Amino acid sequence: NGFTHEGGIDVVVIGAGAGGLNAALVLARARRRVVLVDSGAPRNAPSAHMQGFLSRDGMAPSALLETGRAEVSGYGAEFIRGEVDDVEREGEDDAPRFTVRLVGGVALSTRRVVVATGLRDELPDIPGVRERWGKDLLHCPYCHGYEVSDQPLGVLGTSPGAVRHALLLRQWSDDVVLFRHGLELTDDDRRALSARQVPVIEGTVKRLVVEDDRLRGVELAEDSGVARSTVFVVPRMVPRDGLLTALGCERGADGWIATDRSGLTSVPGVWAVGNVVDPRALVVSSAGMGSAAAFALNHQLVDEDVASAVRAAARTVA
Amino acid sequence: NGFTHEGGIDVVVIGAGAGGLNAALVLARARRRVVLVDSGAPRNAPSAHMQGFLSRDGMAPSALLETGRAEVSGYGAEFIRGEVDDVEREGEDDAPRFTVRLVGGVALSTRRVVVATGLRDELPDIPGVRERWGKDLLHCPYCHGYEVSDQPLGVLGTSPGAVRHALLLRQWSDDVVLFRHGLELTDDDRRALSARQVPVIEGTVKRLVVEDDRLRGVELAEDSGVARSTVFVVPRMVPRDGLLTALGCERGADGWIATDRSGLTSVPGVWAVGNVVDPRALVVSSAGMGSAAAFALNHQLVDEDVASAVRAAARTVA
Ligand SMILES: Cc1cc2nc3c(=O)[nH]c(=O)nc-3n(C[C@H](O)[C@H](O)[C@H](O)COP(=O)(O)OP(=O)(O)OC[C@H]3O[C@@H](n4cnc5c(N)ncnc54)[C@H](O)[C@@H]3O)c2cc1C
Ligand SMILES: Cc1cc2nc3c(=O)[nH]c(=O)nc-3n(C[C@H](O)[C@H](O)[C@H](O)COP(=O)(O)OP(=O)(O)OC[C@H]3O[C@@H](n4cnc5c(N)ncnc54)[C@H](O)[C@@H]3O)c2cc1C
Ligand SMILES: *SC[C@H](NC(=O)CC[C@H](N)C(=O)O)C(=O)NCC(=O)O
Ligand SMILES: *SC[C@H](NC(=O)CC[C@H](N)C(=O)O)C(=O)NCC(=O)O
Ligand SMILES: [Cl-]
Ligand SMILES: [Cl-]
Repeated sequence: NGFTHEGGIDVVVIGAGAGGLNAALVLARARRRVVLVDSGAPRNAPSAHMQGFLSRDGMAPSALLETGRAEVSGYGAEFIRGEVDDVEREGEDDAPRFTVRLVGGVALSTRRVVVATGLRDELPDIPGVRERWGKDLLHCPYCHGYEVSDQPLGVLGTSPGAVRHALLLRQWSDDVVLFRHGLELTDDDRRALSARQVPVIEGTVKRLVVEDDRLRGVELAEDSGVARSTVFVVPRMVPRDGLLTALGCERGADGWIATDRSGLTSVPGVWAVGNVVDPRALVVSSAGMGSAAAFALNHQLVDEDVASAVRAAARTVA
Repeated sequence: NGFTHEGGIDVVVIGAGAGGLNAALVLARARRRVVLVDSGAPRNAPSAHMQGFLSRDGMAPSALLETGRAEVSGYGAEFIRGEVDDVEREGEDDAPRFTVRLVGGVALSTRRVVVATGLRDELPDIPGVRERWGKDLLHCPYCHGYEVSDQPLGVLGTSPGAVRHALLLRQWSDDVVLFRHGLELTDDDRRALSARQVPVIEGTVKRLVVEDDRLRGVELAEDSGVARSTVFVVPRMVPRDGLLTALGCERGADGWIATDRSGLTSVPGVWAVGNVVDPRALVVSSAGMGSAAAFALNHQLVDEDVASAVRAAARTVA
């Protein structure tokens, strides 16, 4: 059935976005035997160009990943395109080991695991939203705001974060409208929206209006329409942390898997980096936390390597 | 005397390494008015190529910075090559303002400050060390280890971290020697070094031996020599955090300026990113924390923008 190497696998990195790739890069350069398993679904694949990553502003996501994979494979790390559906812990707390199992039946044994599986954007079920996602139905103002500066922007009231999102988007345009969509607004919400001059249009949103492959506006329940060039939503962002939960990784009060500042979880030998633990992590921040995880992980592997060697030398004792 | 802009300056970024540059990149894309002040001394300038930064593995540090500066200036952020010698806080906790003063007398007023000033490596005063720093007298095994794989490596006993450093370097070569240099070793140190087969050579290190522009070895007090291709040290790493201390930023128990996970210090409106707060932050991690700081800083500026607008609308009240 399974995948083996005679020296033994040191780290399995689950997910090869920027988080997993930068973790693997540092670990492979540290002469650790790394296998990456990745299902091929980068969160920002719908957007043609990524922005805000130092020295790679405007780079295509596919190009970042192609370049990164080439770097990582050049150091001898191995890639599998597949889906991990189980990780099981073995051994003592001071010498962790894991079995990683893929859909289809392939399994690997490893000393450590880095989970870098990202998050899923659950979008509102409104006609046009799926089709335009990543083009002109968007979420992230840091990713897209500059590119739609001063344009007529809309925000759909499909999430409790919609009011704050409209106020945030006013930093990029003086023409921002909130489609309330029956969202409950507080007195503070209304005062803030009025003060920042964001109109609130009442009514159930029926569909996004798309003509000649571009968004033209938003249609309301009884056929009224409002022209917009770009519409924003706050999706329900769900981290792909099922493997971490199954391992017994503790969650913080906020509901996300808890980590220290290197990404180490409550389960010994298990690191987590990127959107799976931080919904605010842009691509370069995910890469940054991958590097930090690799730094800490290798350091602690050395501590185990030393402790095991000391143990063995004291057993044989000359 | 000073530097002004009629719209007002939103952020001054002090230091334009990867940390400051990626902070400025995101902030300028958020249409905030940014001025960077940088003294032109990147910590890794002595090393011809940087390693381990996703998609830029092997890039010259000067090329990373040139590319980054071009991106940032393209969005309208402004650069000054100079040295900030004072930052003074003004206004209330809920509407911070700062005066940034440069050596020479130029001053700027700004709403926020990001300190990304790095750290200084204080090296041992041994002949040859200064000359070979960044070439074949090195510190960072993640940065340099791969490039000297399997070579005869030395470690100088000039720091309390030297023993752990030798044990770490054994991950990259089976030929690693510790020059004790009168460093006090514990029984645990000796057991660990023996178990990982790192010889400990006794004697005061006199000089690094350099011939034809390459390190050849280490000479001891009474003219004995040991041939090595590369020598490592653990410098005393001193963060350039004087401006943060003067602002009243709290230090953690570890002695470094305390931050939340976005880099926000205990002083409202003051962020800190990179080596100035984290001695383990490699280049991509510094860039990552710059982005995270920008995200948080802009968010809180919006909160202030909204609160001020609500305040003003309630004053005039129609
Ligand atoms: C439309 C859009 C546009 C964006 N634009 C930008 C931008 O311009 N700039 C920017 O900085 N950020 C942008 N972002 C944010 C960006 O998507 C994230 O910062 C980034 O994807 C997080 O990196 P990551 O490595 O954590 O996860 P990802 O990049 O999502 O990678 C996770 C990987 O894990 C894999 N995976 C998941 N589960 C499994 C499993 N069980 N087994 C194996 N593999 C698995 C997935 O296939 C995926 O390849 C954008 C996001 C969206 C939605
Ligand atoms: C020899 C060597 C080799 C290395 N190789 C690598 C490598 O291959 N890969 C890697 O990832 N990392 C490497 N590193 C680590 C790397 O140096 C750091 O990760 C990185 O420099 C941290 O970025 P930063 O933005 O925090 O600080 P820096 O890059 O040091 O930038 C700080 C900037 O602040 C400026 N500054 C300081 N004080 C002031 C002031 N008062 N006013 C104005 N400006 C100021 C400085 O001039 C400087 O330009 C290496 C380090 C060394 C010493
Ligand atoms: S471009 C940023 C998107 N939204 C926000 O910044 C507002 C929400 C904040 N997270 C908040 O404080 O609630 C976003 O989340 N982008 C991040 C990403 O990973 O795409
Ligand atoms: S390449 C890493 C250098 N040293 C270490 O990793 C060992 C010391 C650790 N910080 C520790 O746990 O004590 C180093 O610090 N590199 C980081 C850098 O910023 O260059
Ligand atoms: Cl928001
Ligand atoms: Cl060390």
